Amino acid sequence: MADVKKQILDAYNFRHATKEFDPNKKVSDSDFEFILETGRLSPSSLGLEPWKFVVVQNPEFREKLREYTWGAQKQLPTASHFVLILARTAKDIKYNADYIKRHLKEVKQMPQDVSEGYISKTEEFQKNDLHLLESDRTLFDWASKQTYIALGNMMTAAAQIGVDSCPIEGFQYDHIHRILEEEGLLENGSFDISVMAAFGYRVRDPRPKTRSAVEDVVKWV
Amino acid sequence: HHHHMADVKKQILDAYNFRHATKEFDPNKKVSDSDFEFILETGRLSPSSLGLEPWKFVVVQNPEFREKLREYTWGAQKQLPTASHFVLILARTAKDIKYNADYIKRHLKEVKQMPQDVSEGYISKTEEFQKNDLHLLESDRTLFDWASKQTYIALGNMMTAAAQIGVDSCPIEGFQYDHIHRILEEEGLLENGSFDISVMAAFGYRVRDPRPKTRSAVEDVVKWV
Ligand SMILES: Cc1cc2nc3c(=O)[nH]c(=O)nc-3n(C[C@H](O)[C@H](O)[C@H](O)COP(=O)(O)O)c2cc1C
Ligand SMILES: Cc1cc2nc3c(=O)[nH]c(=O)nc-3n(C[C@H](O)[C@H](O)[C@H](O)COP(=O)(O)O)c2cc1C
Ligand SMILES: [Cl-]
Ligand SMILES: [Mg+2]
Ligand SMILES: [Mg+2]
Repeated sequence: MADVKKQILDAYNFRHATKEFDPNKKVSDSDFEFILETGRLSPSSLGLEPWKFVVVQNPEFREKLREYTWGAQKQLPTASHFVLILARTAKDIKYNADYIKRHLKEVKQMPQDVSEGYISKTEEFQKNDLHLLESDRTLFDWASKQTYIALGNMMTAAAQIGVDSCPIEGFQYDHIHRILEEEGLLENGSFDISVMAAFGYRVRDPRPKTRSAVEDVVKWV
Repeated sequence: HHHHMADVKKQILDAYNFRHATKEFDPNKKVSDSDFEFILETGRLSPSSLGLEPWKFVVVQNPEFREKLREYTWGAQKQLPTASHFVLILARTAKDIKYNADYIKRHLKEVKQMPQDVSEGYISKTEEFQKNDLHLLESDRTLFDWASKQTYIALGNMMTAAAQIGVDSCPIEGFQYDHIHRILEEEGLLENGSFDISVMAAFGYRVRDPRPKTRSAVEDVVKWV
């Protein structure tokens, strides 16, 4: 698979945490729809797809976010596209929530017979397997983990088509939460902010990428 | 160059459609050593918050150890025995990824090559980030789950990369934490409390094709502002 592998690893080395984008270079509609598709097609635990990708293009709303997003001071103004990745809350992804039943039926096409058992399994899984019901936050964080699959996928896919990105956690939750809630974007408590991601074209190449040695992050048994 | 661009997108989306949660692999078909090294590299090269790389990829090839895990991994009953390669993705614990931990200092100095003024500032930023920005110090588990989120980036990447080279996978959360934790602890895999289990992933070759993939319509998971 030598050619494919090289192309992919070149994209992994292309992708970096871009701090500033070219404000005059926009990702095409087609390319951005492809990036979003890699998010949409991502896998998720129990197939629940507990995410929403909010594409904030409005400059004024970006600036509202920027006040409380220390990690995106240049990324927010300059990005071609800027995404808030939301995750479902306990309201919607506790085992007995209506969202789960509707998703399994309407999206996953899971028969009613089958979903009864699947939701019973989900219940035991959340309570006793992974202890996800420890708190409402524990359960949100579980949903949020699924969103990080989508995050990783979207950034990598972007890089493979020559589009830079930057994942962003550097924000003040309390303030971002309020802003999104008041804007309506959390859908009556269905969602909360998980992670942000900018997309666009770099202005300068970065310094060489650094990572742990393979022997320090891989072990064979 | 436009056709090539379009073909890159097509081939990637084909891989996204190829990848599925494979329930059973072919026990007679192994991923090559070279192919699996590539898959691991996509994990290693993944980004992480604060660059901390708070993961370990444990490749469990030993069939007896797989079987020990199987007892307590309801979500991998056929995947454990049949997979070509099986990975336990571990995440760093509070011991190592709280702002004031030695792991962070060493990582910033030796991997990230920061001079001390820069790492001191970075660690100060990390402290405020954990305490007050994202409230990660609510509990040891809050902090662990933050490290675990980073590992899900690597999980996603590895599975997608595998699919791009025709290798099936299955992500796995369906396990009893208490028992898996003990099994890995007793084997020495958690490195004296440095790590805990985050998520599992199997790799190999399918034995049958899945049913069509289902996902939410794009208009229901994307909103423009
Ligand atoms: C983090 C995670 C954990 C999962 N755990 C299991 C599991 O234990 N066993 C399993 O068979 N499938 C597992 N799944 C697979 C999901 O059910 C599957 O990804 C989802 O329904 C979407 O289907 P697809 O991956 O075939 O596209 C898991 C998925 C993810 C992302
Ligand atoms: C979830 C996540 C959150 C991050 N938050 C920020 C951020 O707020 N601002 C920033 O400039 N970089 C941010 N980073 C980028 C990391 O510092 C960077 O990914 C890491 O040092 C590895 O470098 P690379 O991505 O350039 O390969 C974040 C990374 C991840 C994965
Ligand atoms: Cl366009
Ligand atoms: Mg246009
Ligand atoms: Mg062609």
